[PDB]
Amino acid sequence: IDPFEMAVKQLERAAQYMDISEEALEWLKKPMRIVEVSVPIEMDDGSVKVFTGFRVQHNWARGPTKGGIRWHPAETLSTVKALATWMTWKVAVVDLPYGGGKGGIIVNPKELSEREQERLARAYIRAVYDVIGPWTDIPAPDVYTNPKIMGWMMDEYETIMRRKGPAFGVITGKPLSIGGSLGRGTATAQGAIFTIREAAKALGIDLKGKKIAVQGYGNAGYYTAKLAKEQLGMTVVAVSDSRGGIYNPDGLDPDEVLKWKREHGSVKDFPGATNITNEELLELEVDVLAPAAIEEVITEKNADNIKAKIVAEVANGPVTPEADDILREKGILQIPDFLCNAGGVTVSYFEWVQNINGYYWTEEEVREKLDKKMTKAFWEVYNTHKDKNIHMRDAAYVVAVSRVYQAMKDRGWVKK
Ligand SMILES: NC(=O)c1ccc[n+]([C@@H]2O[C@H](COP(=O)([O-])OP(=O)(O)OC[C@H]3O[C@@H](n4cnc5c(N)ncnc54)[C@H](OP(=O)(O)O)[C@@H]3O)[C@@H](O)[C@H]2O)c1
Repeated sequence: IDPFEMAVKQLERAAQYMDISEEALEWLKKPMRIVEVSVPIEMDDGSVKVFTGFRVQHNWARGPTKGGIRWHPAETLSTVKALATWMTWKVAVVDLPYGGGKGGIIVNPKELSEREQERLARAYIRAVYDVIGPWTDIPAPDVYTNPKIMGWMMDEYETIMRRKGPAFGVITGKPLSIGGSLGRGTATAQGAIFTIREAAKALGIDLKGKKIAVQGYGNAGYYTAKLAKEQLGMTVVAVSDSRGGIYNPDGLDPDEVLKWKREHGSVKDFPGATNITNEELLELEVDVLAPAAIEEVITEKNADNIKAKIVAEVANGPVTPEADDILREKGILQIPDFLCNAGGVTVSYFEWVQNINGYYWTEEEVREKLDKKMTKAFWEVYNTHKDKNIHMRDAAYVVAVSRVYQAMKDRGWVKK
């Protein structure tokens, strides 16, 4: 439907800037495997309710597919397919031995108890075992899922497999007690910080004391601001939640901001900070802007008023292509949406390697490897940007699709 068709259109506009055969493009349009299963569970009242589960493996040319699991009641097969297609490019732009995967269940978990959630996870694993595995398909954290759900899923997969192989490696995002890896919580934020640092280095901007404006103050936004001020030493001037936002030229420490949000339910009315809306934060003149909220915050209506030199979009496409072009012609170095939030998938890959090899790393080693991976990926995208005279998002799409197409050619899937 709409999401899958929009993803296909994105793939088309990406391909029309690179030399790819038509048959390979057609192969990339259609995902390899779609698995729609019935997930039966018994509720606390004793009645048996069955939900609809989707597992979409878009491609596995580069390696075993990787993909998050979303227990959203509005999840659709088209949405899962589009998300798997996006995951393919997200894992390809970072040079991981992964294909694109995605999972979901049509269910609202707000009405499910802990026992019901455990039963749902266990039954979903029982249903999708034959099309997943450590070397076939790796489920991952996503919207409305917490690491305890993945703990239950890994337990069920280990029970079914009879512990023949590396069960811990079947899924990622597991609790640190069993097969977990450090830096999982700050993964996306740390990747965003590394991308911002690389963008500043490319532009020659020294970030000591510079200005960062972050829209959306979830866990990802708070970690982004905190790690920015810690490593990059930048001055946070404005942070906003889903309700409102605050502004302070002096500098905001995210610790007390998160404390205020936890106490009063929002970051509004911060001591010494002027209360402003999302639009004022977006239009605020800063050195770098980071949208970490619900997607489609920057559109062609409000693109010409953006003044930040670097835009790092953490969310899944919060800036429209028209706004992308407007920012590009304004001399603003943007960051692709799937490139910025690729820290989470990179750290999930790290955890998968830790589980597969049976050796677990420390915070420092994971951070250094993530730094290297993000630096290399961003530099590759920037080199493609400079050479092809195209957009950052288009450059990342070209890199990802070129890698996937080369993998398909090497496997013999496509002869041209
Ligand atoms: N996405 C992720 O990967 C992620 C994110 C955060 C944490 N974690 C992991 O999970 C652990 C933290 O636990 P959690 O995030 O699963 O949440 P949790 O500790 O399971 O939260 C307990 C639940 O009870 C409610 N609650 C909490 N305090 C309460 C109080 N004082 N009075 C009444 N109700 C209360 C909350 O409802 P409300 O939700 O309505 O407040 C919450 O959903 C951490 O160790 C971390 O590693 C993972």
